This record gives sequence, structure tokens and C-alpha cells, in this order.
Amino acid sequence: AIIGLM
Amino acid sequence: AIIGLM
Amino acid sequence: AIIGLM
Amino acid sequence: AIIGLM
Repeated sequence: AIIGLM
Repeated sequence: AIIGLM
Repeated sequence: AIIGLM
Repeated sequence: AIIGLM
């Protein structure tokens, strides 16, 4: 699985 | 299953 | 399985 | 899978 934040 | 919140 | 966020 | 946000 894969999250990404900014 | 991949999340991108920017 | 690929994110690219800017 | 592929996501992207500029």
C-alpha cells in the first residue's frame, strides 16, 4: 500500500 | 491501495 | 504501485 | 497503479 502527504 | 493527499 | 505528487 | 497531482 502507499500514502503521501505535504 | 494507494493514497495521495497534497 | 506509483505516486508522484508536487 | 498510477496517481499524480501537480
